[PDB]
Amino acid sequence: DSDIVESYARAAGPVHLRVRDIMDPPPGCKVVVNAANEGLLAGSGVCGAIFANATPALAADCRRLAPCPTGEAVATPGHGCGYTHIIHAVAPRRPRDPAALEEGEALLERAYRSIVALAAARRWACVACPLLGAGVYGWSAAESLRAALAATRTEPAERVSLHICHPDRATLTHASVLVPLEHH
Ligand SMILES: Nc1ncnc2c1ncn2[C@@H]1O[C@H](COP(=O)(O)OP(=O)(O)OC[C@H]2O[C@@H](O)[C@H](O)[C@@H]2O)[C@@H](O)[C@H]1O
Repeated sequence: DSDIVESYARAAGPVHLRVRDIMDPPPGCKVVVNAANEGLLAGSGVCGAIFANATPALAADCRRLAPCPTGEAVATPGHGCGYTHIIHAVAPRRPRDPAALEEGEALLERAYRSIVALAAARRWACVACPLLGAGVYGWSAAESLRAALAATRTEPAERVSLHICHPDRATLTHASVLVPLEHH
């Protein structure tokens, strides 16, 4: 646990900020989150890395399940990507000029809430998760972390610990300063 920048206490469960590749499972995380699109298609970034390491049956399962509405999440088997299951969660694209912005912050928080409720229903205690929406969907790491730390305030039926993984130390340490700074 030397990769942990900070650990936050939240109703859902502890949220750990971890310097590591999403494809390098944290100890005890058998379930990973895909930062997915509504069509559940392979993309770049985290989605690319998960599909890159999986069988064709994953695309087949997604064909059966698509679309996953923005703000929602849906599970599939992992198909050899290194995890037993994948939670495909769909972040909104960041609205470029409000008021859609405040609407989109709620939808980003909802995506994280949807991950937690899903994991709780499957009795998955730990989940490895990227910073939803912080890649091509335009959010910053701090915006995505702030959303995760808000979403986890909603108490779930069973505790779920989010291990948030990003391979760049500076991105996470920076985000860990900006989150409290907003409230300062
Ligand atoms: N291997 C990786 N491991 C951990 N974090 C990663 C990795 N690759 C990217 N990240 C980071 O995770 C966050 C999410 O970035 P994206 O992967 O681009 O996901 P998102 O912004 O939500 O956009 C989703 C869209 O992009 C496609 O990958 C996906 O199919 C969908 O269309 C960003 O912080 C990104 O830098």
